[PDB]
Amino acid sequence: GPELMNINDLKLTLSKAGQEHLLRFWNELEEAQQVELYAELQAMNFEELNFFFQKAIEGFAARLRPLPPERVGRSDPETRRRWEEEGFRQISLNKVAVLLLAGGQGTRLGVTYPKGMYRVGLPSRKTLYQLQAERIRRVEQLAGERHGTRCTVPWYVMTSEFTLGPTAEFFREHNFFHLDPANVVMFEQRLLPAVTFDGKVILERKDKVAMAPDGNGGLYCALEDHKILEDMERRGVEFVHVYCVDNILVRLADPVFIGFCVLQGADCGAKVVEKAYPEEPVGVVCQVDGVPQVVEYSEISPETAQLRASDGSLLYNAGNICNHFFTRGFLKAVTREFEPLLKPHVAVKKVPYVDEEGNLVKPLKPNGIKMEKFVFDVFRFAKNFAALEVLREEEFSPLKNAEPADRDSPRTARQALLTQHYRWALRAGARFLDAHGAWLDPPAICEISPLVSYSGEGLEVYLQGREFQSPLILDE
Repeated sequence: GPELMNINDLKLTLSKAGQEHLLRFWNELEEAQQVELYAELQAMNFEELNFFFQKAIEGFAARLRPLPPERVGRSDPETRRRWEEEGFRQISLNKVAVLLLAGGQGTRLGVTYPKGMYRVGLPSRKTLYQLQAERIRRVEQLAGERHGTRCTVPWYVMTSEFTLGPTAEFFREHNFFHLDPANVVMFEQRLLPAVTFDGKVILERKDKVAMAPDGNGGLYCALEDHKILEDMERRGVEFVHVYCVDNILVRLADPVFIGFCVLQGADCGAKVVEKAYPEEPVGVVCQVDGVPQVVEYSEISPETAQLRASDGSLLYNAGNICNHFFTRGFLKAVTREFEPLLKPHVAVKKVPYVDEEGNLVKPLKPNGIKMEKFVFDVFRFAKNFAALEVLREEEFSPLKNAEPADRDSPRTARQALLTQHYRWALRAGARFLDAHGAWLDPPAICEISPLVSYSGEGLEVYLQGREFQSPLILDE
């Protein structure tokens, strides 16, 4: 079909919304460039936009106490046994799903293809998407044989426009990492325009609104916009482990995490790790106004993160690692009764823009903002919030920067995982060898397919009592 467009109605609307400015390149551009921008403007809603913006502006603190012992858990193979067990019992029954947050958090990755496809340089030459899928295959097998019939954890993948196409094509040509594509469900959140300090949407060039996804907290309208909580209701999925696409060490569908959050009776739970240093970029979990939720370190006043506890630990040592537990009942609650209440958070950015004659200049002081909704906002509404302190070195190593120079980089994503599996091999009966025998970047390269092991387990059969010369690669 052709290409119909009422531009009188457009200017009208835009004059009302006060955004006439978005049309000043219009008679400086060609018909294809012109059809694009229309559909895009037409897409938006400027009264709800001017609304979230207001909501944003209106979003500007001694009521904080740390988290107690009460809502915080932390190796006693008498209860870890339970959690690992009771968790596992849920997987086997199919009341566990995952949910991948692969939408476009941060930019400083190879600005082309989605984060989850990034090749950290593993000996397996594997991308993060892979490691995630194989982890789910491994968490399945472990619960199926521990219980005696096959099972599944479906894989809701939340994407945006910026990532959907590529990732779906990566899954495609990769034969869905051997996962029955019935149980991997890509979907899509909305995008929000960047706006100036005045409220005016920005053109990132002659024909394009400066778009970017609306926060991973935009999960909730995605589930609302895609009947997802029904699809979970229609499989029996009662618990969903939400997680961020960038963690190379994620315990996808962590039985200890589920089992824990259940014995706790909590409707909604989260993983945390000791904040490394006071300025570390991790939101902290603690009660403001007596109610436990998360504040991102950037909203945390600086000189408070240095307060220490009576033993000398950080008073606000509990950084959230974007790894949460949600009962499908709590999801319904917030989609059908709380998303209105989620603040869109202002992030003051340098939005490359297109001037008044068109230079496409970028920065010269931050010039606009990106409103986002954060997934952990929904904690404020929790009815019984749980939280698990988890070992950083075992399950939190984010890929944020593209530069191996920097921390949180392929180099550190790499080394973290390679180091981890090295320790599994140690604890599992295996000693390593130099170029001249002996024993003791880690001393020895070793990577272990999640297929073969998920937390370090089931390795004795392969490794115990045997010596190996670097590297040792384990897959089937």
